[PDB]
Amino acid sequence: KLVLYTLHLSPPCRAVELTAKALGLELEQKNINIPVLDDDGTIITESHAIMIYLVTKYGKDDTLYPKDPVQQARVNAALHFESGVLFARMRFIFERIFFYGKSDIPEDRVEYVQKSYRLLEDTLKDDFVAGSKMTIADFSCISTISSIMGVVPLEQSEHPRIYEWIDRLKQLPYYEEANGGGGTDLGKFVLAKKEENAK
Amino acid sequence: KLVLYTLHLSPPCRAVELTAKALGLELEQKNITIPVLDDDGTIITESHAIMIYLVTKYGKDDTLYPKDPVQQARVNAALHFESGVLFARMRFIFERIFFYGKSDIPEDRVEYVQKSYRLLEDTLKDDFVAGSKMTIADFSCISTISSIMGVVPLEQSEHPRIYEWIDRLKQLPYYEEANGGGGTDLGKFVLAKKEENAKA
Repeated sequence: KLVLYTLHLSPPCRAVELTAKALGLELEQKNINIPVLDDDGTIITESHAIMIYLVTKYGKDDTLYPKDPVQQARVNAALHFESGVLFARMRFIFERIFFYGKSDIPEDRVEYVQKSYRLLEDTLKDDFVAGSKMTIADFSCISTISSIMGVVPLEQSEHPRIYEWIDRLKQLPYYEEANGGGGTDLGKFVLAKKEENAK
Repeated sequence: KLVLYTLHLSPPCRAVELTAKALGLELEQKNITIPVLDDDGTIITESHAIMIYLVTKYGKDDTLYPKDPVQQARVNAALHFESGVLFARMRFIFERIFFYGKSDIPEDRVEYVQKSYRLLEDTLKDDFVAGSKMTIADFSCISTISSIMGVVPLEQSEHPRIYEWIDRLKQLPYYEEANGGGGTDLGKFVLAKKEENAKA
């Protein structure tokens, strides 16, 4: 069976949890002593690689990660947008607060994230980030957005496509448990730590 | 035929060129979010997705991108290492110099890049980034490293594995044309731009 070494506050861990639930898989989650998957002794690391692996090994169809090279290319592109832009820019803010005891968020880092929101809005021409169907790229993207939006405000009037997209994902029965709670809490924890650092 | 809208200075563009050369493919490059591949009407975008697409369509074996889910997972992880860590941290530095007229590189961004160097050194337990065999993840990582190492010094004594891996890649007949020249020139262009910015 599938063991996940994980922290629920962690966005890439939640991206995997979302994936495991969409595949109908049960995850035994373990705290560290991320994410790291133990599939029967075989160790898989890095959230995107894990998600691809899980769909490849355990998907009964390929809707979450297509076999067709062209369709698959669009999901792959979206996965790298998440790692290269969405996650990278959030981490640029969070790390300074979490590990280096800083209390300020530099203005240009807020702006870098605000720009990533506009890029995301632009990609949401269809209902989901890689096209008309929901894929693991949506899981990767929402695990990050649901965390950072509690820190760098994501304006409803300026991002209608993103809120519709979030509302779609919130219609998944497993959304709140696999992702929503943890992402909301990660935002609150960043804000609490930011304030604590200044004391 | 394969058409690539591209800029040779761009790391993700060079990662694709290395891939095309390794597959024995010819590319028609057009000067322009890049690169964009036009494969007989089929439009693929984003370098990692292009690379996987090309190996999938035109690969004669699965060396560059394995069919084995576990091995493929190692390559996938290294690809996202390149996108989320190496490239992103390079961009945090270059954008400031290119678009905002800055001449300094903040100390924390330098260390951020040097930390990515340590992580890469750590992953090179075998000869290549995803193991003992060369893959498109090597092409992705080297396209970025060959550019940033000209700006944020990568010390030999502290990164022997990186210098060994680089020397291995330099043994590829197509390395210098597809990547080496453009990565070195991007680095020099960054330094030149940085100096110019400080001059009133």
